Amino acid sequence: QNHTAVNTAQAIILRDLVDALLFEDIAGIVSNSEITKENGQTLLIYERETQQIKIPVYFSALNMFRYESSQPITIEGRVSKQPLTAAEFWQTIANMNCDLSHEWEVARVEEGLTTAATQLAKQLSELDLASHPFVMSEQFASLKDRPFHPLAKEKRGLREADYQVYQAELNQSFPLMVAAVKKTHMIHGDTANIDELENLTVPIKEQATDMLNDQGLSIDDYVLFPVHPWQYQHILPNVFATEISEKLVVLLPLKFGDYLSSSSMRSLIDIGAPYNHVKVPFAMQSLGALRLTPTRYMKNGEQAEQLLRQLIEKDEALAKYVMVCDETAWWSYMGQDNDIFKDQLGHLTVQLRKYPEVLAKNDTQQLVSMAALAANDRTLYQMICGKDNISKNDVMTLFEDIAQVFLKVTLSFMQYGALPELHGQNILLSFEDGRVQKCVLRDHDTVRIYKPWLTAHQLSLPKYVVREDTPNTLINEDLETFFAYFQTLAVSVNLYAIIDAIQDLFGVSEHELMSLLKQILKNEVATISWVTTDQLAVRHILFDKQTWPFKQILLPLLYQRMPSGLTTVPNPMVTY
Ligand SMILES: Nc1ncnc2c1ncn2[C@@H]1O[C@H](COP(=O)(O)O)[C@@H](O)[C@H]1O
Repeated sequence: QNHTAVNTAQAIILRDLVDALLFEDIAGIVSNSEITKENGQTLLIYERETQQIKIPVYFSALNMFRYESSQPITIEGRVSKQPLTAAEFWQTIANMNCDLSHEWEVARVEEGLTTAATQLAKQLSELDLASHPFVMSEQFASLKDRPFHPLAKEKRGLREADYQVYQAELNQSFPLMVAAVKKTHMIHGDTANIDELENLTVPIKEQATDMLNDQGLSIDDYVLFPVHPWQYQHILPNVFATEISEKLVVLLPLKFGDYLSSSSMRSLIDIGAPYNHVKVPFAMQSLGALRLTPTRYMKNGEQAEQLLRQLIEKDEALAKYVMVCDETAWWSYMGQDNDIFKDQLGHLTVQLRKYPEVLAKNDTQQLVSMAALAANDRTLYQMICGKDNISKNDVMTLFEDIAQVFLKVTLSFMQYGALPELHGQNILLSFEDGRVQKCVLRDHDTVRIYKPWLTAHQLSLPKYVVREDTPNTLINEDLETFFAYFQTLAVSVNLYAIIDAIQDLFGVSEHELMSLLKQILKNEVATISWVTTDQLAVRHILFDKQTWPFKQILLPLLYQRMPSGLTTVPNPMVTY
């Protein structure tokens, strides 16, 4: 057992837990503590019931307190000289708030923190970096996962053997499996060519044909769907119990191909075609939510991808930098009722993601997800810069370049009333000679829209399949809500996680990196032709307003038996 990897992994889950508690002010850890200073070190004194915690803190570039992770936390009465685990600190906080703990899921958060530390230790210990740079960058994005989130590495439903095979970090390949779906009971994308799906499963077509013939069924009546081996074993026999009885779905115990997981365990990589990914259902619980893409989201992603391509034609900045993944080739089960809203449909789908050909025929450019750059590891920075000897001025110049192209592209989209979900996992940067050449968008199912701006530019609204006269996350009814998903995902999570990584790796101040980010944002907002009636509101929300919205990730996990939530935190752009 690698004891260095266990201690390193335990310290990462503790740091993410304490920071996540401080950002959301869980049990008044900030608001009901006193700021003091013992021997040049700022401390939160959290006193409650009869216990006391001393947290070493520093005022971060988000204008909130963060855990000074170099210094140890002091719990009054704890005589143990060993490092604090995240599970122990959580248990201490829960026992200090007996009134609150009642209505929280204390038991499984404690278990999830233990799992997160165990599985991350495994992945640090047995990290096997792939030879292909894009596959390798996806391993680092998977290793880091959702930043400032202590339960990110917990994958509920996965047994210990499932972690070993499906986690991208360990570099183990696995086959796909087959389910015959009757042609009468399925739909597909408007421009989805069946030839491409047939090409996927063609090696086992003859074996599948024989298996159906030993059952009184004909392959001419069915379409062969790839199924994830976990989805195949644990989910499909139950969710399609009646459909399997009626011979509408047939689970063929076939195995074909050789697939690695990406940053997502749903989007799979064939090493023979590493820019042609296969997305399949994997009904497990990541970040407290059941990882399930409903069939209507793929129909929405088709309408969204269509809008994104119109803005790339229209805008000068988007034409230069932005490319998008083709996700139009998708197939899904469809019950005889023709109710696309049914949750069942999401468990039996297949979606082909074609990355731009320009990249796949360029072996010199390195495709790196912005999630991968948040990983506390030199590998990707040394590859991009082209040297081990990375100076302070090198990485600052590199961050300025990433922040300039990202914030220009993001705000250039937003002026028209369109906002892709731009956390680190959905956007990739094409690096060449240490500079950002291109941005590559993927997962287009959550492109948010502001109708008044789309109407002002005379753009057709995406024909989103949504519940009739009911509010949803896709259509934002005011500018505060529209800019919230930029302020949270793009700046406070994505860009700040890259700042957090660069500080850990190269010792550059996060304050100097935030000043660099702040100035780029001011330059972009000033030079974009906003709808003139709303220009003052854009400036107010970002720069002048005393609060920013913050996406809640811990408090939902305490409430779930998955609630959505924004709360107010201080404006990082404000100096006060
Ligand atoms: N904001 C985020 N930043 C980084 N990684 C994320 C973020 N949100 C989700 N992810 C990860 O990326 C994956 C998203 O793809 P999927 O799980 O297939 O829906 C999940 O497995 C998450 O662990």
